[PDB]
Amino acid sequence: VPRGSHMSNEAHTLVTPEGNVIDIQGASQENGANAIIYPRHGGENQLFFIDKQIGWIISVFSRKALTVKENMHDIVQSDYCSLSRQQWIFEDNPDGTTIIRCYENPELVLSVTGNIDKVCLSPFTREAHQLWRIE
Amino acid sequence: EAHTLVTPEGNVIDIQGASQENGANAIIYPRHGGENQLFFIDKQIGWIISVFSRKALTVKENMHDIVQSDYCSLSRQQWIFEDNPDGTTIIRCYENPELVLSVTGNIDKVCLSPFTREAHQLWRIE
Ligand SMILES: C[C@@H]1O[C@H](O)[C@H](O)[C@H](O)[C@H]1O
Ligand SMILES: C[C@@H]1O[C@H](O)[C@H](O)[C@H](O)[C@H]1O
Repeated sequence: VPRGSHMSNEAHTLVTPEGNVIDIQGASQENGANAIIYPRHGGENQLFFIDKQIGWIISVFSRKALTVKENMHDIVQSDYCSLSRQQWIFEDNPDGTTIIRCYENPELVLSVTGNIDKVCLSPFTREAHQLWRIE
Repeated sequence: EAHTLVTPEGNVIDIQGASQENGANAIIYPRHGGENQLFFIDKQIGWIISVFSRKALTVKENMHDIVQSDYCSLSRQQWIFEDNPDGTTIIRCYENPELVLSVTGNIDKVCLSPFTREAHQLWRIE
């Protein structure tokens, strides 16, 4: 309906340069489940809502937020709690890629531990997997 | 997926002054559909989030006053939606579900009160 509201309804994928996607491991609905890289398969555990009014990234399947652990390296899903470790700056590049920076320390950006391995937070060095495609 | 929370008279929960601040009151107001009258409700989590402010409907520690505040996964920001067959809903505070979204008067403030099946305790989520 019944209303006009300013908020994205689109489910997104977060895509690597090889075409793989951020995926919540095991299609888990639990706190602490790892974010990993996986080939795209249509499943809801690879889809995320992104709200650029506040900067959250929420799993469509679990409704939990992409979160950097307190260690400032590991990326999991966890209940949204308005934490700086759950809020992201989307730096949009002219080529259509995006640097996804941690609000708590924006020098630390969404990265991978390997091409088809885990998602992590790492210092920005313009490494290829720090340049995401939000589809 | 934005909703209004509607009273029997057709008025709605409204964040006072269209405020974006922590602690702003939830009040009853004639329906205009501005974003301070619209709320995201997610029944996987149990939150009620203002579209305009992106802050959660929150019971204060006094267990009576209703405000908005940053969502911090508090039991005082989580809600049970008890759905009746005629399309009304009792919105109960997770921290103490005997206490439910209510009003201090027909077009006055939103509060938490013991459930007595008062007409303003039976919301229509539209
Ligand atoms: C069950 C399977 O688990 C994998 O770890 C990955 O999360 C996949 O997307 C999921 O379908
Ligand atoms: C400015 C005005 O303030 C009122 O208290 C109410 O919140 C209305 O919705 C808003 O439009």
